[PDB]
Amino acid sequence: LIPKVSVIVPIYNVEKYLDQCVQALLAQTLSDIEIILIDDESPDNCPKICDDYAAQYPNIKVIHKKNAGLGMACNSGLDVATGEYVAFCDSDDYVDSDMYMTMYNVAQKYTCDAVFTFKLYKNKNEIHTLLKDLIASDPYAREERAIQVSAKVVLYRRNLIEKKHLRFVSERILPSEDLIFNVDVLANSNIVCVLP
Amino acid sequence: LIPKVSVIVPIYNVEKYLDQCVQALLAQTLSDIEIILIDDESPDNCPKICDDYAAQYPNIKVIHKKNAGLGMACNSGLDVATGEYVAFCDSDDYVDSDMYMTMYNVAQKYTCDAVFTFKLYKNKNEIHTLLKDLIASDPYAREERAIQVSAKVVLYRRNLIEKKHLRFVSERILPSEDLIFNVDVLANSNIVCVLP
Repeated sequence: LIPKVSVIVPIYNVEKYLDQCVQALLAQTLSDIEIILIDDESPDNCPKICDDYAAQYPNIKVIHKKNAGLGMACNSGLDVATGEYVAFCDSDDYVDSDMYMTMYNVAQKYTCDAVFTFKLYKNKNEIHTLLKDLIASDPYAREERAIQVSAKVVLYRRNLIEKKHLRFVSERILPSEDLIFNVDVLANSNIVCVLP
Repeated sequence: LIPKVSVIVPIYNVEKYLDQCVQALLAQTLSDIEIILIDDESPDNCPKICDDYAAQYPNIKVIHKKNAGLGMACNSGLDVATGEYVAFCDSDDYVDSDMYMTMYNVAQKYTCDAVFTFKLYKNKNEIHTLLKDLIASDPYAREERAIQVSAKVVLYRRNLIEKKHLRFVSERILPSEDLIFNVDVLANSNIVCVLP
């Protein structure tokens, strides 16, 4: 009925990586995956490659936009996403087929609001403490947290994002847009897990 | 004898803008400026442009490096800077003739550890209050604070950076590298001011 995970892929001049990427998402072990391709006015052949996929498969949604950046692209993806969970995958990244299964199962077991990249944070208080490292004096602890919090592979409970109206800030305004979005999620969550 | 301000210029494929950039730096009203050109193994003719400038002016230092990125390039500049204050200048920016004078004076008057982008944060406690918005619930306050903290032009009290050996993380490892470095500085400062 409702997709288990919506995977949004922001696309811009990656025609040499796209196929392997979408094909890795199509090979996932987890069922009911909704794949969303956002063509941010890609100069190469990605626009047709997206149509080809949307035509050859039933779980692939596509949107062709006038160029506006990856952050805004991910947002368009979120607007059409319908899965219980949502995630972002870079064009130049072909993921391991057991990946989403692993993250989904974990998130379902502990009712997570987000699963990063073993530690479980049961309340916003424990999460808050995790975030304090970003603004305390110690550089290394801040570097460590920023790195962790900026992990590329993250699974978010979609309704937390919608309820909180969380969206990416354009990278053209904030180059650290991905980190900020992740903090938006963490500072507004209750339960969070971090995988090895 | 020691320079007032050290301007670090990370260089890569900017042959067409380098002259105007260095010249804008030479035309500054401030008297003791140390210009540090970090040739990040540029493919064009920037390496020779760099040698020609160091050979013509004694206050211009050049470092020919193996490619490693902008963050690492800034670190290389910090490794050799000697000015009382330091700043980073994008190769494609042609700066106003009195920009550094103005920030130097401002810095000297309130004994700032950093001058951004009128506000004056007198102590750690005030600066910390500022950093709190980056991790609190409200997405808007975090966005705005992150935007100002990510101001492109900032004058840093060099001794602060050296005493805490603050350094940039590679953009290749952490995209938010610029924001993180300014947070390192802020979280370790007494007195910080923002220019309107």
